[PDB]
Amino acid sequence: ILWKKYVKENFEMNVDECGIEQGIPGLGYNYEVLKNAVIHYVTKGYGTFKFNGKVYNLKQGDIFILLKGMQVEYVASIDDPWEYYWIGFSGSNANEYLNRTSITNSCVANCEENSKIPQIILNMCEISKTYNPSRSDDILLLKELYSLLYALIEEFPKP
Amino acid sequence: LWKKYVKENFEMNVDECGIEQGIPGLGYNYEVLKNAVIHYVTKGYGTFKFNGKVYNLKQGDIFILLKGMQVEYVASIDDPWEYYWIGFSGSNANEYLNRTSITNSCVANCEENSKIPQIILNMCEISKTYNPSRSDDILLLKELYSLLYALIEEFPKP
Ligand SMILES: OC[C@H]1O[C@@H](O[C@H]2[C@H](O)[C@@H](O)[C@H](O)O[C@@H]2CO)[C@H](O)[C@@H](O)[C@H]1O
Ligand SMILES: OC[C@H]1O[C@@H](O[C@H]2[C@H](O)[C@@H](O)[C@H](O)O[C@@H]2CO)[C@H](O)[C@@H](O)[C@H]1O
Repeated sequence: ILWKKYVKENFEMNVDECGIEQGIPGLGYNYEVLKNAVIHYVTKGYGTFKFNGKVYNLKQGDIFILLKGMQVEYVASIDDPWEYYWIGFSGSNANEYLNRTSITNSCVANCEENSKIPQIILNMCEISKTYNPSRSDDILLLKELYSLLYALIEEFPKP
Repeated sequence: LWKKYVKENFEMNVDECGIEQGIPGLGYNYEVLKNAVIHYVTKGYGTFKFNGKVYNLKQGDIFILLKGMQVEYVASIDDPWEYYWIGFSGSNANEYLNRTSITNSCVANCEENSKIPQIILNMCEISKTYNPSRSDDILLLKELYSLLYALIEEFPKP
């Protein structure tokens, strides 16, 4: 329904792509990640995420993150296929900030009831649907990416 | 408050945040060396002089200093201004400044429902207890993107 790809115009902090996908029962993806980092938020239904010999059964409110070099498989459930929203991002600041959160350890997490993460990801995907750089949507998306990385660090801090 | 930060970023950078209560009849007369410095007048009165114009500024006014400007700004004798300032730099910062009309005269008034005052005050508050181990660096960049967005929204080019 949405897969907006942006230019790699920034090297410190960059929004690479925003997407929304309703899974087809029993179908998904099996590949080595090429993109820098892609955070997925499960909005509905059920799917599986497999990485490094572990198989996670994910549901509404779960996050999984893809990082360059990871061999992953993620597949919608046969009975009740997931919908997910994703933010792909890159840059030297982005990668330093990712090292301040525990989520990059296992690459899976659950959003707490009062999490700020869902609203930010949904808002970035909404902006991306009618992206207009002449209306400074580029500034708004970078503001939201900084808010997202701040929220990940606040909710999933390193020891 | 006068917190100076490293020039650690080149696309978008918070250079400094400050708060100054002016001394009656005193101020500054110099060629600006910093990239860009937005000042917000929180109290009182002062004068800003640039390119042969003399502005009488008051609470709610903004003035912006840009590299190369020869400026004089002086607190009023009767009720000296307090001002808050955000110094910033970077290739993104300078592109975004070209999307606003405020860089034409370098003076403006914040309208009643403006988001600018709350952002500038919040950045100066964060800067007072700046702790990078608690990711205050990310928070200040988030607020700088919010500030430049607000300037474009409230002071658009025609
Ligand atoms: O990037 C999130 C996005 O990934 C898609 O999978 C793509 C991937 O983006 C691409 O770099 C790789 O070369 O091929 C994959 C397709 O096998 C997913 O299709 C999409 O649902 C999102 O998860
Ligand atoms: O940068 C805003 C800040 O400027 C101070 O003035 C300094 C200026 O920053 C510095 O670049 C220059 O070399 O010396 C000036 C003092 O003469 C102001 O003092 C301060 O109130 C702010 O306006």
